[PDB]
Amino acid sequence: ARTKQTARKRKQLRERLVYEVRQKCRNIEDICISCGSLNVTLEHPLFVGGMCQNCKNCFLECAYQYDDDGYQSYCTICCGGREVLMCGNNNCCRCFCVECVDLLVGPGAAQAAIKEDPWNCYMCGHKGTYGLLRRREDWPSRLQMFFA
Ligand SMILES: [Zn+2]
Ligand SMILES: [Zn+2]
Ligand SMILES: [Zn+2]
Repeated sequence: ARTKQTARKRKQLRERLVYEVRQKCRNIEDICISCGSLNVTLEHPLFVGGMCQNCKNCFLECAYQYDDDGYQSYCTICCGGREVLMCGNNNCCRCFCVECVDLLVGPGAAQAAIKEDPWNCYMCGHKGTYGLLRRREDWPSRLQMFFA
């Protein structure tokens, strides 16, 4: 995977909650997979998990933020990130930051993606499930509803 630093524009909590999900003491549907808030008011449209209103608002904005490389400015999951992996295919243009990858796919996963070439992101890959990341069967209709 190609990487970039994001254009300049919580962790403790996300980290603890992901541990609890992995340990089967919390459901991923009951946390905001983007920031870790427990004030879940909707379902994340791409991946199994919850989303808070504030994150929904960021997602709506970030969807339209692209860099001059033709790729999305920010992480698909958390709408931020410092360093992001870029999907190897051109109809995609998505990015995933190393924090969410190591956190949700697993420790080592980012570095493994960085050294996989060509690399297809978690939205493009045929398997659909990577660690805690579980792509929705119906993300296109969810995504459409989400933006309408
Ligand atoms: Zn959130
Ligand atoms: Zn992220
Ligand atoms: Zn992709």
